[PDB]
Amino acid sequence: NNIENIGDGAEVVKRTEDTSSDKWGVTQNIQFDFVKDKKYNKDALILKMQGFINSKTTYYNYKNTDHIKAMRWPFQYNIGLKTNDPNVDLINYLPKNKIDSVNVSQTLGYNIGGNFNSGPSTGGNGSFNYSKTISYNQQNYISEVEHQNSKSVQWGIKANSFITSLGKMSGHDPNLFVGYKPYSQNPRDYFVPDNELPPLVHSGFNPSFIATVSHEKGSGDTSEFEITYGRNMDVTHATRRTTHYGNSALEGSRIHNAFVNRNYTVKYEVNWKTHEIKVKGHN
Repeated sequence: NNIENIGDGAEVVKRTEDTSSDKWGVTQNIQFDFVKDKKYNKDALILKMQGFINSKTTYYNYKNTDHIKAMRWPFQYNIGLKTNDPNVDLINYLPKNKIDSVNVSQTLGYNIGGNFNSGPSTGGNGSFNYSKTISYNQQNYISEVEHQNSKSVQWGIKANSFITSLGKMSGHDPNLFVGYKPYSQNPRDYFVPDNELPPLVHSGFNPSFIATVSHEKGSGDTSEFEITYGRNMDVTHATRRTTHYGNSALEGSRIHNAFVNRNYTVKYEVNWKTHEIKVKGHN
């Protein structure tokens, strides 16, 4: 339906899937680009994983106590791709290396014969028959590949370094996001305002990741892929201790990994012969 000629007898067959979950607060917008090149001895599929993961940050009374309030927030965003097809191999993924740049912008370039290049989106690596670019912001967060093998890749985009009213804080600091004194008994009012929170905490994350897989020609028409987007959430408790003597400022405590793997997983079936992509299921 949507095919691009990429020169020298090759073409790219493009398909996009877009699926949202109100339950998980996730949109997976996936681009599936089949590279049809007679000069490359395997079938190739480039996946560009975009969409949005809501932060799902919430505020509540800890055990409905009078003076302990809680903030549930995304310590890490999860992006993962996996297959169970023995005929498929993961051949590249971007970003490949740990990266803390506020903006991550990279390009995967393809040249006839199964040649792939990873480099800056600004170029300087050469001319390609086809290319795909990723771009995402991750202010105060850091991206890393948590694991990768021939069948899967998982990234974590985690809370890293913050500028607070008390100076620099790591993503593990128990006082992170805790206010000075409550403005009211509303649980929100024990934590700093939205302007003092990064977009990844107040709003969410706009992923932009690439993975390329190869498939043995003539080995089977279909493969299943599971793509997972989600969050691992931490809880910060802020406690107001009344004293006529010391510091009555709020004190923070952290429950690290309070609600892990809150993920939306979608199973996609890829047909290497027809180029039909279909959703097989989801949670």
